[PDB]
Amino acid sequence: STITTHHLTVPPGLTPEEFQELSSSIAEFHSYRINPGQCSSLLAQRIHAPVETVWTVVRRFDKPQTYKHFIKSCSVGEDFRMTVGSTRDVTVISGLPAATSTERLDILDDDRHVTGFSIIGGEHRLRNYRSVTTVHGFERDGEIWTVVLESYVVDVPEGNTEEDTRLFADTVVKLNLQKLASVTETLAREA
Amino acid sequence: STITTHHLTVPPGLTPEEFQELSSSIAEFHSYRINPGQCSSLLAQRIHAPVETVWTVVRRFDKPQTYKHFIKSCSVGEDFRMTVGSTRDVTVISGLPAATSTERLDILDDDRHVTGFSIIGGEHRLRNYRSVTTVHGFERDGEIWTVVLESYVVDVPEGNTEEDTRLFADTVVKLNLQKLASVTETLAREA
Ligand SMILES: O=C(O)c1cccnc1
Ligand SMILES: O=C(O)c1cccnc1
Repeated sequence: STITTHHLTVPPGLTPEEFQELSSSIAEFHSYRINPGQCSSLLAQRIHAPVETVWTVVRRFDKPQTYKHFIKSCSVGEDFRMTVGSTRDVTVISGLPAATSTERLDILDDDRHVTGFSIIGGEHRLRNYRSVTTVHGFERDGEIWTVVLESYVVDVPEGNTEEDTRLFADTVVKLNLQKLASVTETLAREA
Repeated sequence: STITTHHLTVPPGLTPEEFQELSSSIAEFHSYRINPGQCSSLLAQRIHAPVETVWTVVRRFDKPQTYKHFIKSCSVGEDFRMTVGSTRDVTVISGLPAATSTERLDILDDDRHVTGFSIIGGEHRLRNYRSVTTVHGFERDGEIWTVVLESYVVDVPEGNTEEDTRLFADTVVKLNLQKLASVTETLAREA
């Protein structure tokens, strides 16, 4: 059992100067105690849009399809409210027969721009998956931009190397963060 | 048994005027006779780069990782030459235990900018997968751009709707074409 070290390495796609401004947030929100058989990763994405524009999309637990790829549909309860412990049923585009991943909302902090979720049923390739996404505003000489950080911890299935699990989860997260950027930059450029 | 009708519908992300310039090419290269239990799709991507810049990337059968997502590695023979009937072994990022998809190069026409491949082993979700990619130059008042068209035909696995198979294959193709655009536009803007 160890503690992750995401707060001591510059995540790809981030400047060292950006990283050093984010160190405390990475320690607070993007650290995990990991056991053997588990792996963890931290991904970053710079977005040329204001923080609240990005957050408004990131915080919509009931509409992951807005920025995530491979979502066929997302269903929530009839009296769903955006509250910790609530769940969503996501239908992922797998090439396999129709199914659903049940996901639990773990964190929602509208003041600090933190959210996170856990996969609690369905996707057997990501058993014990848990992620946290945070949104951060930057300013330099009157210019503003945003950085989104997303980390996860996950169990490595029996009969898989860590390096294959990480490579799948990283690719999904990185692609989703790219879509988040395009979606919110379009919104920023247009609105 | 029917003939696909990709040449009579405007593919998403294409203007009707672009489509009507491409009708003959869609009929020649992006038509398939499909049997029940099979589905087919045509995808388009506009790229702001010259045709040969895009083609140089599209034609590299031995380096699909340059524009495709989820590729861990690609291996070809020791005396591999870029010739029809040649194969490549691609390791796809599945979240599942390491494996390989064997893919056959079906077409290569450097004069008409046509290529295509078939999956001939591995990916059981895409049995009988076959695609064709063509690259087309456009000009308007001295401005030039490119359009890439990619179609496939594939068997729908037992225990799957067509709509789930198509949605997976379409998402993969569309995402790959997006990467192709970014890769080649970067190359065009920079070089
Ligand atoms: O955020 C998700 O839904 C996700 C991330 C990594 C892998 N699979 C799913
Ligand atoms: O082009 C590919 O490699 C591909 C396209 C669709 C689905 N799976 C793979």
